[PDB]
Amino acid sequence: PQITLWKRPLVTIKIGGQLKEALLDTGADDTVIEEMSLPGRWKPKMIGGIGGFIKVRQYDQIIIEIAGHKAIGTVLVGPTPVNIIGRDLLTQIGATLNF
Amino acid sequence: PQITLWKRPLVTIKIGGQLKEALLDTGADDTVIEEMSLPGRWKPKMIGGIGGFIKVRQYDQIIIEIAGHKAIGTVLVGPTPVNIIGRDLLTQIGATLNF
Ligand SMILES: COc1ccc(S(=O)(=O)N(C[C@H]2CCC(=O)N2)C[C@@H](O)[C@H](Cc2ccccc2)NC(=O)O[C@@H]2C[C@@H]3CCO[C@@H]3C2)cc1
Ligand SMILES: [Cl-]
Ligand SMILES: [Cl-]
Ligand code: NA
Repeated sequence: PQITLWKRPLVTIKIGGQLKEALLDTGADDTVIEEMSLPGRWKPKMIGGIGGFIKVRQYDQIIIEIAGHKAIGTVLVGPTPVNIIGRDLLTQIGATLNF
Repeated sequence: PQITLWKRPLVTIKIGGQLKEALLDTGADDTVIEEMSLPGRWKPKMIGGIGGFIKVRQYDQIIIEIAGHKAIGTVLVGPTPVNIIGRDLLTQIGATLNF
């Protein structure tokens, strides 16, 4: 698809067996999801942006289905105000910005 | 152009006759620039990012070039870690997300 940007580019994702709504975000290095359980090992991380930093749990090699496309990558889990699909997974589905 | 996302989608902008670097950010509703001087009056705005809410100065109808494309519109000035071009101005330069 071609997604215009008149509105927030929200898509449905499946992660950890759960459906969630998430923002396709070229300005995010990594994927950041609201509190949820994920399997396997993790390590703490601090990520920052407008308003400062939050503490997240970094899970690697997590499978996500993004608007019908499967991808594997890093997911950060923490108190994010919106679920964000970042560049680490956008690349895997071949997403580009065009103008 | 067609911009892949393996690295940050940074472009050159021109505002106030000055060249600056900015991030093309589909996850940003608004355009937010680091502290600079702009003409005219400003109005207050609060925006909420990953770490919480901040106060910014809103300047309207500002001429800005983005990657060689002219836009005219609202610019928020405040303590952002990086200059971000949000959907307000991405729509003006005809940007879309594609996969
Ligand atoms: C390491 O991975 C990440 C680190 C930080 C972020 S972020 O959410 O802080 N952010 C990074 C951007 C902003 C600074 C920078 O260098 N890159 C992703 C953004 O797209 C973010 C994504 C976002 C975070 C929180 C709420 C809504 C969207 N949007 C955002 O801050 O937009 C600002 C806030 C206002 C709300 C929406 O638009 C308005 C303008 C995401 C993943
Ligand atoms: Cl960060
Ligand atoms: Cl590619
Ligand atoms: Na893992």
